[PDB]
Amino acid sequence: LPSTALAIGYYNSFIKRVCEEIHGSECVELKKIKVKSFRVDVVIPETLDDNGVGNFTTLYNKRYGLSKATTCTNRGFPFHFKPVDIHLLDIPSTLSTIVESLKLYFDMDYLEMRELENFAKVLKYLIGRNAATKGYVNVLTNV
Amino acid sequence: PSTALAIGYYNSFIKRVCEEIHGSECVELEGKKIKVKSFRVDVVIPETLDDNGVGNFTTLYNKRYGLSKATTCTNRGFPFHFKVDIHLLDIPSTLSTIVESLKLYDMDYLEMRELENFAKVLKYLIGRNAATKGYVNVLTNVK
Amino acid sequence: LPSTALAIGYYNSFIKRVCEEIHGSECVEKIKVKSFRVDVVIPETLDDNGVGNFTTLYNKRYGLSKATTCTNRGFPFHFKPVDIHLLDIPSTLSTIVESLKLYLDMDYLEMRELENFAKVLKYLIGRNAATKGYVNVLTNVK
Amino acid sequence: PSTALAIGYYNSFIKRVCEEIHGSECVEKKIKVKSFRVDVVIPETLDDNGVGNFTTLYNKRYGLSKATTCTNGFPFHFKPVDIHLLDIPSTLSTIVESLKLYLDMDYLEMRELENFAKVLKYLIGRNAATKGYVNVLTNVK
Ligand SMILES: Nc1nc2c(ncn2[C@@H]2O[C@@H]3COP(=O)(O)O[C@H]4[C@@H](O)[C@H](n5cnc6c(N)ncnc65)O[C@@H]4COP(=O)(O)O[C@H]3[C@H]2O)c(=O)[nH]1
Ligand SMILES: Nc1nc2c(ncn2[C@@H]2O[C@@H]3COP(=O)(O)O[C@H]4[C@@H](O)[C@H](n5cnc6c(N)ncnc65)O[C@@H]4COP(=O)(O)O[C@H]3[C@H]2O)c(=O)[nH]1
Repeated sequence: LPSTALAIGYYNSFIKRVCEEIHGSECVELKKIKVKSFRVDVVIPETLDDNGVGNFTTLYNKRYGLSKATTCTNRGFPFHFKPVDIHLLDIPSTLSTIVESLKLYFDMDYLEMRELENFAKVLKYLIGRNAATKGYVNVLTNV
Repeated sequence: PSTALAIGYYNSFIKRVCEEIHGSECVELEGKKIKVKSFRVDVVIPETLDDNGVGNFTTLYNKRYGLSKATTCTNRGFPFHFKVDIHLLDIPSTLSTIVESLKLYDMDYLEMRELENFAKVLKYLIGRNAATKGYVNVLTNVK
Repeated sequence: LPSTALAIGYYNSFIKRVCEEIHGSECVEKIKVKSFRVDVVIPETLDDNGVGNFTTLYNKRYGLSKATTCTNRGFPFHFKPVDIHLLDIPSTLSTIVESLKLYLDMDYLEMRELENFAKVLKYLIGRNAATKGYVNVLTNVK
Repeated sequence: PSTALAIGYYNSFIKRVCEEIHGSECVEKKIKVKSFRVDVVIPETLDDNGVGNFTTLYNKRYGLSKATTCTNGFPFHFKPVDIHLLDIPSTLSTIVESLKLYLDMDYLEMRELENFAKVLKYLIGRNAATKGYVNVLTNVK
C-alpha cells in the first residue's frame, strides 16, 4: 500500500536529519536556545480530514501552545517544541498526502485508519532500526 | 511506490507555493519583498541517484547555478531556490526516499523506473489543475 | 433530493471558511475573540418568497450585530478577550422553495428537505476537525 | 442536484443585483448607471480544490475592480460610464465536493458545468427583469 513509502521518507529525512543534527550540536533557534536532553514524540490523528491536517495542526497548537524553532545551521528544519530539557513533538504534515492518494486509488474511513496504523508500524520499525532513535523517541496513535 | 510520494510532493510543495505566489506576488528574498510579473517552477529530476541519496546532486546543481534561496510571503515558510520575472528551480529531495524504500525492499533499472514514474505523475497532476498549469514544468533527462 | 447539494455548498463554503479563518486569526471587525460557537438557525417552515422576513424578524427579536472576517473575501455575518456566541440563518434555504416550483405535500415536503439539510449539516460537522464541537444546529425553530 | 444549486445562485444573485441596479443606478462613492450587462463566465474544467484558483487567475489577468451595490451589500467584479459587471460564481466549487461525496469523473464535471450553464441561461431568458441585461459565457480559457 502507498503508506509505507510515506513513512520511510518522512522518518529517514526529517527524523534522522533533525536527530543527528541536534545530537551533534545540542542547540535550537527559538534568538538562540540550548538543550540538555531529548524526547521527540510523533503525533498521529485518529482519523484524517477531508482537506489535509493543517486545521488539526493549528488546533493542536492553540490547545497546547507549542513553540517554534529550527535547527542551528550556519538547511533549516522549523519544528514545534514544548541547561534545559526539551520535549519535542510534531504532527507529520505528510499524512495529508495520504487522503489524496485515496482519491486516486464507508470503506474510506476504514481504509484510512488502516493506512494510519500501518504508517505508525513503519515508523516504529524504523525507530527499531537505528540507534540514534532507540529510546529518545516515541509515537502516539488515535489522537 | 514512487507514485504516492510524487502525489504528496506535488500537492504540498507545488500547490502551496503557486497559491501563495499568486495571492501575494511577494517573496522574502533576504527579508525584502520582490515584485512578481511572470514566473514558473522548473522541477528538475536527476537521471540516476546516489547510494547516499540526492544531496550531492542538489549541491552540485546549486553551486553551478548559484541559485539564491528564499521563502515565500510570511503572514509556514516554504524555502526554495531561484534567481521582476523570478526563475524558480527545484530539486525535490523526496526522490531520495525512493532508493531508501528500494533499499528496504536490475536495481538501477528500478530507480530509472521510479524516476520516470515520478515524472509522469507530476506532469499529469500539473496538467489537471489550473493554479499550476502554465506556471510549472518538469525537466527530466537532465545530467 | 436537491437539499444535500445546497447543504454541502453552504457548509463547505460559509462554515468551513469562516471557522478556519477565525481559528487561524482570532479577530473580527476592531474586535478580538477568545472562543467560538456558531449556531446555524433553521426555520421550522419556509415561506412563499424566501426567508428574508424571517431573518429580519429574528434579527429584531435578538438584536444581532454585524461582523466580517479579518481579511487582508469580506464575509458579512451576524453575531451576538470576549467569548462570542455566533448564530446565523442560512439564506440559501430560500432558494429551496424555487427548486420545488421547478421540481413538481408542500408543507410536509418542505419539512422533509429541511430535515435532510439538517442531517447533512450534522454529518459534515462530524466529518471535519476544525468544526468538531465548535458548531451547533437548531432545527424546528419557532 | 446541481440544477437546484444553479437555480438558487440565479435567483439570489442575479435577481437581487438586477433589482438593486435598476432601482438605484448607484454602486460603490456612488457611480452612475446608463447601460450594463453582467457576464457570468463559467470555467470549462474545475480544479480539485474548487474555483478560487481560476477566479484569482482571471481577476489578475483582467484586473477587475471589486465593489458592492448601494446600501441604504453584495460584492461583485467589474471594470459618466457604462458599467460592465462580471462574476465567477463560487458555487461551482460545491459541485465537485458533492460529486466527491455522491460517489468519467471529468466527464461528470462536464455534465454539471453544461447543465449549470443551460439552466442559468434558461432562467435568465424566462424572466423579464433580467432579460437582455445579462449573459452567460461558456467556452472560456
Ligand atoms: N515539522 C517538519 N517536518 C518536516 C520538515 N522537513 C520535512 N518534514 C516532513 O518530512 C516529510 C517528508 O520530507 P521530504 O523532504 O522527504 O519530502 C518533501 C520535500 O521534498 C518537499 N517539501 C515539503 N516542504 C518543503 C520545504 N519547506 N522546503 C523544501 N521542500 C519541501 O515536499 C516533500 C513532501 O512534503 P510533505 O510536507 O508532505 O512531508 C514532509 C514533511 O511532512 C521540517 O523542517 N519540519
Ligand atoms: N452569512 C453569510 N453567508 C454566506 C456568505 N456567502 C455565502 N453564504 C452562504 O453560503 C451559501 C452558499 O454559499 P456559496 O458561495 O457557495 O453560493 C452563493 C454565492 O456563490 C453567490 N453569491 C452571492 N453573492 C455573491 C458575490 N457578492 N460574489 C460572488 N458570488 C456571490 O450566490 C450563491 C448562493 O447564494 P445563497 O445566499 O442563496 O446561499 C449562500 C449563503 O447561504 C456570506 O458572505 N455571509
